[PDB]
Amino acid sequence: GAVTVVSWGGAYTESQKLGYGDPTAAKLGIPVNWVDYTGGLSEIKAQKEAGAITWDIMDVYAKDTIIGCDEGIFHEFDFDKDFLPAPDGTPASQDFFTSMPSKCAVGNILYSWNFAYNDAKIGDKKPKSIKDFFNTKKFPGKRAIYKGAMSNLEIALVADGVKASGAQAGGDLLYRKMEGAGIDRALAKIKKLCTDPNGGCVFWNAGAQPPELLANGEVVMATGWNGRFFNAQMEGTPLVQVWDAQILDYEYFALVKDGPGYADGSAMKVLAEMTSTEGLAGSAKYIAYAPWRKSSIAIMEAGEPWFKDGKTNMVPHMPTAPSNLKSHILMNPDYWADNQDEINEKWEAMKAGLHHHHHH
Ligand SMILES: C[SH](C)CCC(=O)O
Repeated sequence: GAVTVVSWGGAYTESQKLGYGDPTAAKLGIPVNWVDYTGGLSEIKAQKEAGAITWDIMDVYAKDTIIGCDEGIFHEFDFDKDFLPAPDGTPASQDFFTSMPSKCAVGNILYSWNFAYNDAKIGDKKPKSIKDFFNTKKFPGKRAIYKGAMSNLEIALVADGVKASGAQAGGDLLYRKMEGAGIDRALAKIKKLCTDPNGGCVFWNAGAQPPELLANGEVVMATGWNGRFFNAQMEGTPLVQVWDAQILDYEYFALVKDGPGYADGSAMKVLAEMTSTEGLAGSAKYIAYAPWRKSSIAIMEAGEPWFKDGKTNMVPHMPTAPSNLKSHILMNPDYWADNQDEINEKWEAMKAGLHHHHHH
């Protein structure tokens, strides 16, 4: 019987299919099929409440591993029994480079939220910083920003000169500066960008939209996920990524309880093979996202140039390359799991106000 995996489409799903989905299906004799979504838990909640679950494995935001565990949607793993050791025998829990954010999480890759411009369209002046993203005088034009408050409030505060720490024990220090007053400042900063006659905002929802909007000249700068920009660059689109105030984030799979392949163990077998050392390394032959396992990272590094063409080195394109980390923010998933409802109410009220005061 087939196992249904849910992921984010475009270049990301392709990297998973080619790197580890199709190999897993062929090895195990369990078909592995892919469904596109755009994140969150609303679809799976609707399926579960209807008693009609068709999804088996979900590629999920870090915050959704926490929420989906707490809501009883996802299976709590017994990590070193359920996931495979590294080839040298290292248990999975010691091979994955840090701890899981929830008992329902297993890592796949790390990705960055950053931004890009089209070098052929932007003009002679070139954006270089997150402050430039907000600078409508030096760089007039529309911006594309993510549909949700998450990631936007962080970059708005850093563009306002509030300091992030990047990764350290206890998470990024930025989040302690995102109480009520900091949230209000971040909302005001975004509202200012989107209301400026020399700015304005397109809200993107799907990962393919930021590179497409830049390729077509619909915005002058767009936030997005670095692997989507990387894919467009490798296809010949003259985008340039800016890594100042990039947000380093961690992605996961979760196993849907009561999905079609849950009781018979088929979904778990697929998941263990997809998240193997070889599988996670294989995905990085296709897209610039870093494997979660130390063993997989070591394979990629030893095998450079690791890209599918046998000539492009992948390490300099990774979210974790030191050159790309110089001013990063580390995403805090507990913050968003805990506070997204309260924040989203204020965020959506801000977005509704953009329309209500908009004159055709
Ligand atoms: C899995 S999405 C949250 C980020 C990576 C991508 O889709 O390119």
